[PDB]
Amino acid sequence: CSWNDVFQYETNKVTRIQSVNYGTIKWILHMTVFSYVSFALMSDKLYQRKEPLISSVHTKVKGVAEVTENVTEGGVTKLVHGIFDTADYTLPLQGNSFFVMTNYLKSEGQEQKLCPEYPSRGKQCHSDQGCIKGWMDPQSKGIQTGRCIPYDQKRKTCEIFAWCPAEEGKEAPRPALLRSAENFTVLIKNNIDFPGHNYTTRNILPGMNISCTFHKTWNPQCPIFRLGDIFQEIGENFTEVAVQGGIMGIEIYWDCNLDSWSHRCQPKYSFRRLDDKYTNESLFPGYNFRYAKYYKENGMEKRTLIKAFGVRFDILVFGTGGKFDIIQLVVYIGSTLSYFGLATVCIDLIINTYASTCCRSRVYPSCKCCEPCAVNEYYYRKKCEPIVEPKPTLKYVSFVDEPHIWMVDQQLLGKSLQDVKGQEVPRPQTDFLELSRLDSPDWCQCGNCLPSQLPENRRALEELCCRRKPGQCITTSELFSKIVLSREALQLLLLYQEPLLALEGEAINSKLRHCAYRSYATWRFVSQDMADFAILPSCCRWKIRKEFPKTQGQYSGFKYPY
Amino acid sequence: CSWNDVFQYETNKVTRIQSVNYGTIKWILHMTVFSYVSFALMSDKLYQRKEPLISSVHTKVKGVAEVTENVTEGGVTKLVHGIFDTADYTLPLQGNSFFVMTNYLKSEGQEQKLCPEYPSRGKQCHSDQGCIKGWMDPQSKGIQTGRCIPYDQKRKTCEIFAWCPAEEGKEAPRPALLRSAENFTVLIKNNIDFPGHNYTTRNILPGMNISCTFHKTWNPQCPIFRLGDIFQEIGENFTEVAVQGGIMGIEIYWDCNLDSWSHRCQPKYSFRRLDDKYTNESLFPGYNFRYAKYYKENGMEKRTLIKAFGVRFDILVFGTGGKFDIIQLVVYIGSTLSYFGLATVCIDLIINTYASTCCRSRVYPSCKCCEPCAVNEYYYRKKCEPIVEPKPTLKYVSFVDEPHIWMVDQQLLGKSLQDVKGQEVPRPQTDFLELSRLDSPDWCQCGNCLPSQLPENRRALEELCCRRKPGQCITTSELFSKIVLSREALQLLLLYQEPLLALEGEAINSKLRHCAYRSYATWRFVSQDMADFAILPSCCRWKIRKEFPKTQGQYSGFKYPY
Amino acid sequence: CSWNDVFQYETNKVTRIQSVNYGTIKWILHMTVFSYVSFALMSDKLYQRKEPLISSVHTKVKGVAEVTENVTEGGVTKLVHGIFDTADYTLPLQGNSFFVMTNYLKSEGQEQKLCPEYPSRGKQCHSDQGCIKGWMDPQSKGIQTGRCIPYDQKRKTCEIFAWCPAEEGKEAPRPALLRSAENFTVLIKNNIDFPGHNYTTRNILPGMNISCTFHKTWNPQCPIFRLGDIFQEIGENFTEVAVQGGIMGIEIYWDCNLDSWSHRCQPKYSFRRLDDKYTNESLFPGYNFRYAKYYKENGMEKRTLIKAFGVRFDILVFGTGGKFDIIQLVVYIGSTLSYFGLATVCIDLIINTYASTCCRSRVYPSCKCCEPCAVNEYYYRKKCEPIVEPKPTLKYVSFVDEPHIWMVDQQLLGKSLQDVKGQEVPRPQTDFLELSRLDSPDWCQCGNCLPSQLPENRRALEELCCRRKPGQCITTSELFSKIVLSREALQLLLLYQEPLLALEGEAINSKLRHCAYRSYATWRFVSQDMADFAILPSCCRWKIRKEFPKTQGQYSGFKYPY
Ligand SMILES: Nc1ncnc2c1ncn2[C@@H]1O[C@H](COP(=O)(O)OP(=O)(O)OP(=O)(O)O)[C@@H](O)[C@H]1O
Ligand SMILES: Nc1ncnc2c1ncn2[C@@H]1O[C@H](COP(=O)(O)OP(=O)(O)OP(=O)(O)O)[C@@H](O)[C@H]1O
Ligand SMILES: Nc1ncnc2c1ncn2[C@@H]1O[C@H](COP(=O)(O)OP(=O)(O)OP(=O)(O)O)[C@@H](O)[C@H]1O
Ligand SMILES: *[C@@H]1O[C@H](CO)[C@@H](O[C@@H]2O[C@H](CO)[C@@H](O)[C@H](O)[C@H]2NC(C)=O)[C@H](O)[C@H]1NC(C)=O
Ligand SMILES: *[C@@H]1O[C@H](CO)[C@@H](O[C@@H]2O[C@H](CO)[C@@H](O)[C@H](O)[C@H]2NC(C)=O)[C@H](O)[C@H]1NC(C)=O
Ligand SMILES: *[C@@H]1O[C@H](CO)[C@@H](O[C@@H]2O[C@H](CO)[C@@H](O)[C@H](O)[C@H]2NC(C)=O)[C@H](O)[C@H]1NC(C)=O
Ligand SMILES: Nc1nc2c(ncn2[C@@H]2O[C@H](COP(=O)(O)OP(=O)(O)O)[C@@H](O)[C@H]2O)c(=O)[nH]1
Ligand SMILES: Nc1nc2c(ncn2[C@@H]2O[C@H](COP(=O)(O)OP(=O)(O)O)[C@@H](O)[C@H]2O)c(=O)[nH]1
Ligand SMILES: Nc1nc2c(ncn2[C@@H]2O[C@H](COP(=O)(O)OP(=O)(O)O)[C@@H](O)[C@H]2O)c(=O)[nH]1
Ligand SMILES: *C(=O)CCCCCCCCCCCCCCC
Ligand SMILES: *C(=O)CCCCCCCCCCCCCCC
Ligand SMILES: *C(=O)CCCCCCCCCCCCCCC
Ligand SMILES: *[C@@H]1O[C@H](CO)[C@@H](O)[C@H](O)[C@H]1NC(C)=O
Ligand SMILES: *[C@@H]1O[C@H](CO)[C@@H](O)[C@H](O)[C@H]1NC(C)=O
Ligand SMILES: *[C@@H]1O[C@H](CO)[C@@H](O)[C@H](O)[C@H]1NC(C)=O
Ligand SMILES: [Zn+2]
Ligand SMILES: [Zn+2]
Ligand SMILES: [Zn+2]
Ligand SMILES: [Zn+2]
Ligand SMILES: [Zn+2]
Ligand SMILES: [Zn+2]
Repeated sequence: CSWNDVFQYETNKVTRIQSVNYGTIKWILHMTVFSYVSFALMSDKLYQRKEPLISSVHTKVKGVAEVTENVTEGGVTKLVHGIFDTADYTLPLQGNSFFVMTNYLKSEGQEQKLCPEYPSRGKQCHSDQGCIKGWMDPQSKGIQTGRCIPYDQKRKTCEIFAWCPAEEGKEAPRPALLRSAENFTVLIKNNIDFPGHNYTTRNILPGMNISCTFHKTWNPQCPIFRLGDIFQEIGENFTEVAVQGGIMGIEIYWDCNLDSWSHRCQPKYSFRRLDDKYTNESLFPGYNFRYAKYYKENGMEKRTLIKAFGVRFDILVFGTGGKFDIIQLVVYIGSTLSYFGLATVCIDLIINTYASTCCRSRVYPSCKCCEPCAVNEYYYRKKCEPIVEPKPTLKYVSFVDEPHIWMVDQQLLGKSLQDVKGQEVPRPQTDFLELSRLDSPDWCQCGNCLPSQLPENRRALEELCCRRKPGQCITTSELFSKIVLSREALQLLLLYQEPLLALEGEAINSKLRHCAYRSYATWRFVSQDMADFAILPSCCRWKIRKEFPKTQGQYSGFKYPY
Repeated sequence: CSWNDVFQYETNKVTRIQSVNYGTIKWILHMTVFSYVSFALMSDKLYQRKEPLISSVHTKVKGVAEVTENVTEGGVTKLVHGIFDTADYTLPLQGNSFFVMTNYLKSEGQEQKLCPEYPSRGKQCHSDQGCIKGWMDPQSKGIQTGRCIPYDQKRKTCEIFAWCPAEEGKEAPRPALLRSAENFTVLIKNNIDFPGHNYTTRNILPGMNISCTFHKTWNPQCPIFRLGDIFQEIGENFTEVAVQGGIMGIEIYWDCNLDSWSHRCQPKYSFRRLDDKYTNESLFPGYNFRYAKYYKENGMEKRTLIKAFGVRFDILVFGTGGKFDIIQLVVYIGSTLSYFGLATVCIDLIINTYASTCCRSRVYPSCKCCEPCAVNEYYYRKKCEPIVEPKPTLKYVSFVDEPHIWMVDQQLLGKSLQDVKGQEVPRPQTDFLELSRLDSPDWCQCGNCLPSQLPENRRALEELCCRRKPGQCITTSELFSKIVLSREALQLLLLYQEPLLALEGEAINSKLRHCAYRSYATWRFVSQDMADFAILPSCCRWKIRKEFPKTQGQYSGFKYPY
Repeated sequence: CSWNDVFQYETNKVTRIQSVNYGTIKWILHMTVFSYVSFALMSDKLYQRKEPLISSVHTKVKGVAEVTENVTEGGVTKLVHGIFDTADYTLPLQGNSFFVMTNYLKSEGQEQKLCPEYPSRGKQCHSDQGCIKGWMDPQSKGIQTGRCIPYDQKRKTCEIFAWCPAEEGKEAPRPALLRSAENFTVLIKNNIDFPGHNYTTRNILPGMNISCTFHKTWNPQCPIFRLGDIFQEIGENFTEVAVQGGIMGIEIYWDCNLDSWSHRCQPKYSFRRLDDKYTNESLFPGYNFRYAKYYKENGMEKRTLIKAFGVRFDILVFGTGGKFDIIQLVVYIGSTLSYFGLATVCIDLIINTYASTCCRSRVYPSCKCCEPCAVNEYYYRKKCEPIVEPKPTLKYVSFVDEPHIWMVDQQLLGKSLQDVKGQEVPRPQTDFLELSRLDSPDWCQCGNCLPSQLPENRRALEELCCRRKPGQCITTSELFSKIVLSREALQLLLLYQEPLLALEGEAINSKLRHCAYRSYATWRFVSQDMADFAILPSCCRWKIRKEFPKTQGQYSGFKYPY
């Protein structure tokens, strides 16, 4: 590795075509790609740096309801009138989610003692020996005891040490008690912060009347909601959900750009139902949970249990805030360049397809409209230089009677040449700038061939004739003796390379002979690549040998050039 | 398709330039790109596979406070001394967030009954008929009834069935009761898990003194905090926030690499305020909520209601853990390759710009410093081979008096040729390796042109002259008769392709005549691509025709080659 | 900017190689890349648009337990038998997480008053002057007062205004009270929604027996779990965790494709422990908290405090739903194209490596197996066209005695030429299609050189000789006088370009002389690029000058061509 090898810059080589069709196609594709990427950049705001948000939600529910119920306690039933305020139908969860009671089922006066279990469907027992001591299972309000007692006249149930009077499995009461909760109100206060952009805002703005209510079109940016409207917008019925509660969800979409020329950051409110739309025959249809209020009277602990059915609103906050940024632009321009190669790849594909040489056969005479596209063939000739790898089996042969050249890339295995065939190939056209300057063996149709002198193993390659059919030989013409066998022209060609060589040298003869071989190939096999592997016939070879003979040893043959 | 077509590998063709400037530019750009990508890989740790974390947080607040307040109950007021412990100013939320009370406002002795409403601002009523029965609205503590009663001497308000004595709307008491909460302490225990890397850890380490407090510099990794310092770090005031509570937020950043040579995983604590910086005249400035304690005495249900103002800390855990991975390296090396094309594209752009041929006119003589950059023009000649598509309208004309060639890609519409002009173009230089080998019509300035014999529609194309101005003809020279009209040289050129054709053939004459046309084009239009579409003048054409005449039919004209 | 310069389409230029090895390598690499991308597309389902989920969880725990404990109140101890039901060991959290009590430690009969503090380890005090009034610290149940009192006979402690009888710091009681909670049951109801795909579903399906239990293999899709099995699957022990509680975690993985031909969406349940694996000597091992139950009797407020140790389950729901989408396919096909260049880059690298020209020296004779790979050199000759930039220092020299050409890109600084050396370079081969056509100064070894006439500063460049060693001159041959000094051939070469120039012109001589210089270069420096910068010796120069002399002024020298 030398210093001169470090400064070498390597550059691709191209060809330029002046055509209206390809130019129009190229510019159309470039313009539409530019339009697409610009539209995407302007729509999606890819020039902006986007960042997620940090949210904080606070909720306040308001409303009152009345209830009238035949309540039981100590075996005494009586109609009681009660009121439910905010502190009674809500629990202090203090988060994004909040709860609202719509129906309840309570049992009061409970105290820890022995009592019979309420006989449910299939829990009857009229045998004191059937029960088992200290056995617990789900759907059981207590621990079982070996004894037995009657729950009522003509009723027999197992004893249990638990809270008594034990709660009895009841379905939810329909119509609900707190169906009036369809008229309650909510207030949702959301503060959102983009830290990276250093922006903070809130859904509430100055001047809003607090006696407002959210409507989809009338008053959209009023954070106060009505619990009936949330179900009305979707199509659900609150009076049916109240009996067996169900989960609801609110979504607050924040999408805005923190640019001075376009600064609108407002929340969009949406609603969704997360629970399954349950019906009769469903398995687990309702949302419910139990909770107790403890107390004591006359030195004895007691509780009041409440199974509460009610909705649950799961607030969901998601968004992204964008602001102008310069590096994202550069990142996008870096990506567009790969897309910009469509015209190049498409037009190259069109050329390579239309230069197949099969279209001239059938599709062109059939259609009769795509004729001038044959022009593309010319482009291929000015774009693709086809070659072939050199190998010892590579040979070329030309016959004067035929117009084309025959390549041979196969071993002989003793067979005589010109009896084996190979893929045809056409000869190239001569550079006209220089052209303007001006008895016998069985395998010879020429009559003038000679047998080979090489060994019996390698001589079959030398078996050849100038003409494949009989009638004429190449060496009988005059151009042959003018070009090849002219000693003066060959001496001139040798002087053109080495002008100071001596013409009286003894070993000069062979030198001339070598040139004569090339002087044949260039006549027939024009290309130097095709001429290095060309093989002369026997007649021309032995003519040249008799004009330029060797005496010391036997003649050699086709030596591999490398 | 063919088998020989499947093994064909297609390779791009390039040119190699030995220049110090381009080499230095190339290597500079390569080195700086390498430096940038290596710096990015080392800084961002892109060689690592990253994974998010799974967190579990637990909190414990500790501290005590005293309160002295004139409490009311049953119309009896008296000064009472009370204590607030951990179980009193907190609620069992059991999550990431937790709550602390800083101010309260309570009403005790409530019972469900009829009572008057407390007259708020604008809720006075001195008319029994004005009220409506069975009406509910927000900001109302109960259901209204048609009756009316006096709340006090000289006071008249509406009756309601609700909890009595009904709570009266008051502002938050200032100074706050639990301002002492600025000295309470917190303990935060966070456990994090990276499942994919299988790494579990915790913020607490062995040996930390439990009698520590968080400081930004003194003792950073002490998870115990002080509620006053959290506000003091930001610049807030706890005494002003205690009156109307506000939300606070703690952030715990985990960023660490699970590599054996670099293993430091420690949390970073940060603070932020999620609520708005509220002040006077704001609408909804305070965090608060209501909760109730139920009980009963002498067989009657009662409750104690508490409107609580306090802060709410929202703990936020975000992080990512990285560990060494081999495939990410490969993915990054795969991406660098597209970036590495900067030198190529930039230098090619420089060449294409400096080879515009306009710089030689104005900018070079003006600046007088970018002269040697004209060298780049040569590179263009060795890089871009320009061509033109063949079409029937395509024609080339050359006049001996002018030095350049005239292209014509436009229809004639009956106009005589050489009266219409087209874009100039220079002739290519001859391959010197071969060059070293050695009355009249109105539209002719040459005096030797002849009229055309083609039809009247298509003959105007043949109208031409050798010279555009008068004075001389081409056929008067000697090189003309040496090259074209020499029967021997043309016969030799025919033998060079088909050495066995007979010179006695009657149809050979026309053959020779065809060659003569090419022998003119190659003399003037050197390139074969240009020579195939060249057009001879009339004088030379008819000279060639008289030397090689036809008798059977009329002569044809310029046939399209393909 | 011309119009014709807008329709110019630029196309890369290539060379096509016919080789079995490179074709096989190309197709192998293409097929394996195709296989890889297809396998990735089928495995990762990249043909689908994926979307995250929106989840809603609801829990219900069931089970009962009994406790027998020597409970204390008012200095009276007695054995008490209690029961714990669903409302007694759970708290209404109503979220993803839920809590279960496994151990408790309670203190009842508390009332706000003055009492002594329980003497802990190191909190003794036998001196009334040591205490301080109005001092609060953590680990203290109340505010300290200056007075002192005895907690018991032979015990002295500080007085405090707080809840009395004050709770005493105790360790967790082992064995736990609610170890029976290993046999409780849970029910988890999860509803998921994919909005974009518009698909709602639930883990529960019709027909499941509600008397089921989750098993990893037997009954996987039974959402009922047993709290002992959750620990048993991992390897933990519930009885050891129940004393000092710890956090557990459930994970629900939804991975499914919403395609009609493949529609299976079922949850996978997994378990994990989020808390640390704690043992003896650890610092903060347990999850616990405190909560109180308030009441009043005989007109006096009271509370019962409970320190609860228990587990906390943190349900975690993550997943992604996929459905078929057409644009993602196009996006993937767009990405594969960059990958497809492997064969091209690899084979070009192989060619550029094997064409280094160093392999022929050492590695080939050593290995003796990679000989035919030398063939690749030929490809390089058909691919890379090496050139050199023109500059005023660039010169070329050739000596007939040597076979190669010497490049010189260095300033002389007054030194005589042919005494300075430069990098060698071989001469290119002649186009054989045209080749078939047919006293003295100190620094001259030729004997025929002349001194220079240029100024003393610039004449050293002209100092040169044809032969580097003595014995022969070039101008003594016959080819020299046949090519260069032949007035007729030069006149013909001039007529070949400008056929109408007059041979009687006085200024024609110099013209011929100029041509003679070129007629030397093409003889020795075959390329036109190398010939434009070639420099003649003195002997040939002055021979040409004597055959074509100038009389008016002194002869100039080598002028820069551009
Ligand atoms: N769901 C709600 N529906 C209607 N009005 C509400 C609602 N929630 C709060 N408000 C009213 O809007 C205003 C803002 O409530 P905010 O909590 O900020 O003040 P407040 O004095 O603490 O409320 P409160 O009436 O409970 O004392 C109050 O006048 C309040 O009466
Ligand atoms: N905010 C806090 N400030 C100061 N010390 C604390 C705080 N929280 C907990 N601790 C102390 O740090 C240690 C760890 O608390 P941990 O809950 O693990 O044990 P503990 O004995 O159950 O707590 P305790 O009985 O005091 O309620 C305890 O000694 C505890 O007193
Ligand atoms: N952990 C659980 N273990 C066993 N069974 C349960 C469990 N949770 C609920 N169930 C049973 O499965 C069914 C579904 O419970 P669901 O809440 O939907 O109805 P429910 O009548 O309100 O339940 P219950 O009144 O017994 O509390 C019920 O029969 C219920 O008894
Ligand atoms: C919405 O569903 C509720 C059920 O909760 C419907 O309530 C019934 O309405 C019909 C009127 O068609 C009355 O005849 C019934 O008396 C109502 N049920 C009860 C229990 O009172 C309600 O009708 C539905 N919405 C509308 C607009 O009808
Ligand atoms: C922080 O804000 C509080 C208000 O809550 C300030 O409290 C007052 O401090 C001034 C001293 O400048 C006293 O004169 C007032 O008596 C304080 N207010 C009350 C109600 O007592 C406090 O001053 C502020 N911080 C500092 C350092 O002054
Ligand atoms: C799981 O851990 C528990 C500890 O909570 C072990 O309980 C002990 O089990 C051994 C049996 O090897 C008994 O001798 C002890 O009496 C048990 N401890 C108590 C307090 O009763 C339990 O053994 C462990 N699991 C197994 C399978 O042994
Ligand atoms: N293309 C081609 N080259 C040949 C042929 N015959 C000989 N050559 C070359 O000519 C040389 C051998 O010629 P030859 O008559 O045997 O003389 P020798 O070397 O003294 O035996 C070698 O350099 C061969 O490469 C032929 O038939 N075709
Ligand atoms: N480039 C060029 N080719 C010509 C011109 N004239 C004739 N040719 C070719 O010469 C042939 C016609 O020659 P022509 O004298 O008409 O003989 P004809 O074919 O017997 O009528 C055709 O192959 C033409 O393509 C010309 O003016 N310029
Ligand atoms: N490559 C090369 N070109 C030369 C050389 N000498 C002269 N030229 C060219 O020939 C012209 C000068 O020839 P010269 O004998 O000085 O005649 P002058 O122009 O009347 O002075 C210029 O155009 C030179 O570029 C030489 O030695 N080598
Ligand atoms: C001549 O030899 C016949 C041409 C053979 C080349 C065939 C090229 C086929 C190209 C098809 C590509 C279509 C575009 C598909 C994009 C997804
Ligand atoms: C000769 O014909 C004049 C040259 C015309 C080509 C002009 C090319 C302009 C290229 C500008 C590119 C600047 C870099 C922009 C990167 C974002
Ligand atoms: C001839 O002058 C010698 C050839 C010099 C070229 C050396 C090219 C080395 C290429 C190494 C690339 C290996 C693959 C690495 C992939 C990560
Ligand atoms: C605000 O709107 C409400 C409801 O629409 C109505 O009372 C009135 O238009 C406004 N009230 C006040 C107080 O501004
Ligand atoms: C630990 O630090 C604390 C507070 O700084 C101090 O009491 C002492 O330096 C250490 N205490 C113990 C018990 O190690
Ligand atoms: C369902 O399964 C349970 C438990 O395996 C068992 O009682 C029985 O196989 C089925 N019971 C019912 C009621 O379908
Ligand atoms: Zn023969
Ligand atoms: Zn023959
Ligand atoms: Zn004329
Ligand atoms: Zn003329
Ligand atoms: Zn000399
Ligand atoms: Zn000499």
